[PDB]
Amino acid sequence: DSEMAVFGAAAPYLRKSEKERLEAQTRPFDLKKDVFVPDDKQEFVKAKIVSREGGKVTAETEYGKTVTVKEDQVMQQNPPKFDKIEDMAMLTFLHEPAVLYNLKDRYGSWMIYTYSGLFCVTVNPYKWLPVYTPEVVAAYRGKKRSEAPPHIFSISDNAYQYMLTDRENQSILITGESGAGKTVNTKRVIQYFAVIAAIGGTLEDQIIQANPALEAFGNAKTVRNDNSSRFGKFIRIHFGATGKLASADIETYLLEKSRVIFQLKAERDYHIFYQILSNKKPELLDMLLITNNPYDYAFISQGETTVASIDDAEELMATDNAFDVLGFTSEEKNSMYKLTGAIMHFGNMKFKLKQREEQAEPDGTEEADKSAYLMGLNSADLLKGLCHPRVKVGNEYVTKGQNVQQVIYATGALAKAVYERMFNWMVTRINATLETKQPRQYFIGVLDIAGFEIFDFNSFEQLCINFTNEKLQQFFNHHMFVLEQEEYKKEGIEWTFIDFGMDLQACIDLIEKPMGIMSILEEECMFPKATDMTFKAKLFDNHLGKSANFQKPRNIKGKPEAHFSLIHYAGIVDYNIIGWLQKNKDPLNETVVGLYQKSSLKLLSTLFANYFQTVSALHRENLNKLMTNLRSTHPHFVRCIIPNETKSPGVMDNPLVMHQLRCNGVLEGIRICRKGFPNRILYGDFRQRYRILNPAAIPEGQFIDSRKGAEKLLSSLDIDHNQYKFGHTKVFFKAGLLGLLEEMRDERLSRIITRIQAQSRGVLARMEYKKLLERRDSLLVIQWNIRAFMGVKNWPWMKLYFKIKPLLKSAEREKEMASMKEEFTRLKEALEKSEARRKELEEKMVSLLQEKNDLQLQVQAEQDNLADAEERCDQLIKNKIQLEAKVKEMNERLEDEEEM
Amino acid sequence: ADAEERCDQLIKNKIQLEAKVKEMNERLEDEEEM
Ligand SMILES: Nc1ncnc2c1ncn2[C@@H]1O[C@H](COP(=O)(O)OP(=O)(O)O)[C@@H](O)[C@H]1O
Ligand SMILES: CC(C)n1c(=O)cc(N[C@@H](C)c2ccccc2)[nH]c1=O
Ligand SMILES: [Mg+2]
Repeated sequence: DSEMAVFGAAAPYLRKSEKERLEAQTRPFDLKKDVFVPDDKQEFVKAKIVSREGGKVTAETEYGKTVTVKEDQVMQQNPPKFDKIEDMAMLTFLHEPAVLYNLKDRYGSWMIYTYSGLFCVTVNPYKWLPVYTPEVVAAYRGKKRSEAPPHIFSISDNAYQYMLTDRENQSILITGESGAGKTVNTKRVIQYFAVIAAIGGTLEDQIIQANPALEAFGNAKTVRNDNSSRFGKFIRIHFGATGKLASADIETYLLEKSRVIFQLKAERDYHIFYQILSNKKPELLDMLLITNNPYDYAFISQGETTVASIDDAEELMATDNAFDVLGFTSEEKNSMYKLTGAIMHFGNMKFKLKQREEQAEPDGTEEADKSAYLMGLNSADLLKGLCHPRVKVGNEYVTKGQNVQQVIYATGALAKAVYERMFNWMVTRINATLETKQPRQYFIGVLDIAGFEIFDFNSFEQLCINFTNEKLQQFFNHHMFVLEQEEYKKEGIEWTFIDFGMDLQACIDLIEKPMGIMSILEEECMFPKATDMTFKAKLFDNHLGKSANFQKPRNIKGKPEAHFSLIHYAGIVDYNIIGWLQKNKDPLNETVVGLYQKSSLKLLSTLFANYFQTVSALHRENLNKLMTNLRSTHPHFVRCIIPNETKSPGVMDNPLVMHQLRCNGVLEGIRICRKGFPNRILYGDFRQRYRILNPAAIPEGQFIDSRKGAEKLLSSLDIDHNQYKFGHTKVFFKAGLLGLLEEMRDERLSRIITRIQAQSRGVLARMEYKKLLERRDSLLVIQWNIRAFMGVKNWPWMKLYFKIKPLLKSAEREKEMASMKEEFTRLKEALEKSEARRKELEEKMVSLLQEKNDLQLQVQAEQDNLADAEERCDQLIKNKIQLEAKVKEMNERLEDEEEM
Repeated sequence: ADAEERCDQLIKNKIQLEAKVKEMNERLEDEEEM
């Protein structure tokens, strides 16, 4: 149409044309004959029925195959009007393939976005499509979901509208497999709010750049994606009462610290490493005094280090610019690159065993003094601390000699813990900017907390990342199917609860519970005598045959040294248990970190200042905070779908996408959006809002009950009486009635308020153009006085005029009166405003401080109970390991005595 | 809730572990008698 031109050149990638709709109507089609049939290489395919054979069907396919099909495996083609629809809820015949071919015909035309009722499903284009042009964002401004073509920008507008209407916090929950676009879609949602506030900036830019700067440290090319991030992130975007952008808050859950020193074949270390090595800037290369060739540094160099798709010279330029805009000082940016460099050098330190003491001494002293020079330690006390760490025994410290293998492992642990703390500090500095100190009333939380991933080799953070997403999809299950459906029964609607069966809470409890995998790894890593093999024994014993998601591995590809596999929501992920306990505890040589605390490098001290609380437990508590923070928000979900393994753009593999829609439970979200009631409004808020539909049903001044008035008004609309229901405090609408009431409200308002707006445009234009007339008048007296000014200074008499009048009485008295009135007016206003503010604000402050101390006492009660539980568990687990050893020897002794 | 369930499962496991050592030390004494 004429209006779609606002979408510009992106329009062919957003909406099937009207000429295509008429063309579709020209298509030979028959509701009685056009059906889908299932197949191997394509999950579903278009076909035409040729015969009906009782409880059997035969049909022939678009690509010429013929197959016998059963009724439950055959399902209607929707008529050409409905094919490729914008919103899958509007489908006439609802089934999995109509979802697939709505996707495949849209994505076949590079229309990537579709809704599945209330929310969006996105199938990934590896091509950079124009659907994200910043002038396409403006086309979503206020364009409600029933009018707009599907896009992520529609969800962002919907969240901003529900924010302003319900006066409640919102959220946008971007989800999917790895490589689907969660990081880019997050960057687009943030771009949405940034450019929306940009037409109506420091925070606006900072929220966008807060992604790539954290990416370059956070992210590494993996086998599954060239730009897969390795840390969970939760953002809150805070808006003021006037709806403008106010603040933002970046919370990050766990960096994949293990990657810093170890990469499998075909995967990189974190991008910051190679982009500093592969460098356009020699100064970065020599200030680290690192070699330009990546290969000689053992820890980063293993795996694969050059990639088909990344201009690391520019990705370094990009990370540099991201810290420039985020306002990290040059000394901070350089120090964190120095720390990355030192973690590179730290693997190059060579240690040799003494001929008789089995103690590590450095032969490769050049690498150790290079490292110490960067971290601001000394070569000798660094080497002495590493080889001879100090441990406390009573009040005095004792010195222990380290093995060459265990000093290598300790240097790895120092590299990891310096990297991970440097990342969390960088986040804390981002959260220390990103604050324009403006008063806050609403926030919209955008989440990208992991891609699901399978590599051939998965480790501690591949458990963390897959689990952390797992919880976000179970949050989808709970919000759409539990929280939404319970509300209907609570309101007393004649509604029957339907079980969608989509539940995975057993597998989150499998990880999260005090008997889960992460609970085991935290209870085990306290014992200094624990080892990965017994961790494997206890881990298998606690879950095998006790969890539906825990199963023994097959190890068909060999490698059965120590494996387990966990069926996270989107499929298999196999895990390698090797090294996990050291990774969970992350024990640092206390002399070496005490020397770090003592460093000349202000960052390294700040990182280590103020060095039971394992990495598992800290991550866990952050993610539990996440869900508690998120339940106080109104969520919209975004399902990002990967189309194909091989990065082939525009190609769309049906088995991978359909399996993703299966694991994301999107078809159920269609069912519940069509069958259920997508929108409810409080009786007071709606009666007042849309009474405009029939003011004779709700006269002003006269007493009206909101429930009884709502009953009369809706009976007066003459709409199908089955499309609404009455609750105790909320009105209930179907999606057909909601949309019809929404549009009738918009039109009734349009007829009244456009007249009112015409008057408002009248006053706005009149008053502003009057101001332009006043500023014209001031311009006129300016140019007149400038003409007077030239006329005066070229006039020879000016010598009297200029000098005498400052001396004369007018400058003595008129200026005095001007200052007197200025001071008295400012006196009056400043006095009243400051007294008002203080009197109100002191009583508010004391009320909040009292509530702060009450909750503080609550925290004190918590810390008391947790300390009791800690001492109880510590004594129970220490006595278990002692007695368990005693029973092992008792049994072996009795076996010996029976053998006698 | 985490700390209480942790203590509760440690006590239950200790109960079963006590039953284990009860049977073991009994059988060791029986072997010493025989
Ligand atoms: N809608 C899209 N448009 C353009 N490129 C995309 C889109 N979705 C994914 N990609 C590409 O796929 C890769 C992964 O995107 P990303 O947002 O990082 O997802 P993930 O974080 O799951 O890897 C990137 O190279 C990105 O450019
Ligand atoms: C309970 C929940 C699903 N819900 C609703 O059911 C309706 C909401 N808002 C109504 C008031 C609205 C309609 C149209 C534009 C803005 C707001 N919000 C909501 O959050
Ligand atoms: Mg990502």
